[PDB]
Order: sequence, then C-alpha cells, then structure tokens
Amino acid sequence: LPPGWEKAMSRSSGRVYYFNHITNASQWERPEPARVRCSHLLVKHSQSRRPSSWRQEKITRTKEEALELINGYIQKIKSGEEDFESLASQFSDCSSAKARGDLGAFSRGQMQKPFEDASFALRTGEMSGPVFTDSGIHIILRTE
Ligand SMILES: O=C(O)CN(Cc1ccccc1)C(=O)c1nc(-c2ccccc2)[nH]c1C(=O)O
Repeated sequence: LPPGWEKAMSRSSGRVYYFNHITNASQWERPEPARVRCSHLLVKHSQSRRPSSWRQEKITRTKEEALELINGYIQKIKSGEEDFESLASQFSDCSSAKARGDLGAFSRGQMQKPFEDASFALRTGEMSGPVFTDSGIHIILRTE
C-alpha cells in the first residue's frame, strides 16, 4: 500500500480499515512530487511555541482540549456538515485563516517536519487526521 498505510481492524465493527501513521488519516477503502500545495486548520494550545493568534490574545486551552476541537472539525468535514475552508476561516489559529487556510505550494525542506511529512504523504484532495507540531495541532488538506 502507498507510503504510511497499514491494514487494521475496527474496534466496534470488526471490519478492516486502513490507517496512515504519517498523516493520521483513516478510511474504510484500500488506499512523490517535488512540490505540493496544502491548506490547514491549526488549533493552538497552552503548550504551543506561540500560544497567541488573531482569534485569541492568550490561548489557554490544553493540548487535550485542542485535540477534541480538531476531532470535532474533522467529523463535521467528513460528514459534509461543514466544509474545510469554512472551519479554517473561522477557527484556524494560523494567520492563513484569512485565506481559507491555503498555504500555497512548498517543497520538502521548508515546513516543520511532521507537517511536511503528512503533506507529502497525502493524495491530492486528501485530508489528514490530527497532525502535531510545535505550532499546535493541524488538519491538512492537500489541494495539489
Ligand atoms: O509565528 C509563526 O509564524 C510560527 N508559529 C510560532 C512558531 C515559531 C517557531 C516554530 C514553530 C512555531 C506558529 O505558532 C504558527 N505556525 C503556523 C504554521 C504551521 C504550519 C504550516 C503553516 C503555518 N502558523 C502559525 C501562526 O502563528 O500563524
């Protein structure tokens, strides 16, 4: 299977699913360019490198509370109840929020390493699960 993918078994159902340990993506169905383009939604927490954003001068949520927020945004995006662009614009603690989280194109050697690795392991159109860096917790959408 492509880079990072392993076969696993569901806790509730017993059905096979697939888990990517590089993007933290998981999906039911069976699953490198010089440059990729991604958007993200960042949720900072009290242990972030810079616990401050356009949304909130002092970010005080714990890492666990950030992960809970991230997982709720993933659920809404996957259900189609909200789209990624809209939750990024509204809720991302990154300054790219004002561009629907779009970061433009980048190559390896530019981003923090867990962000880069996840970005380059996603398929075009594919969204990560929670990705952790010193900025905080991310949802990454690879758009090209
Ligand atoms: O201030 C910055 O520009 C970067 N920081 C603080 C920081 C500083 C050094 C290392 C890691 C994080 C952030 O926490 C941050 N990271 C991002 C980020 C992370 C991954 C991809 C794109 C943007 N955005 C932000 C932001 O405030 O707007």
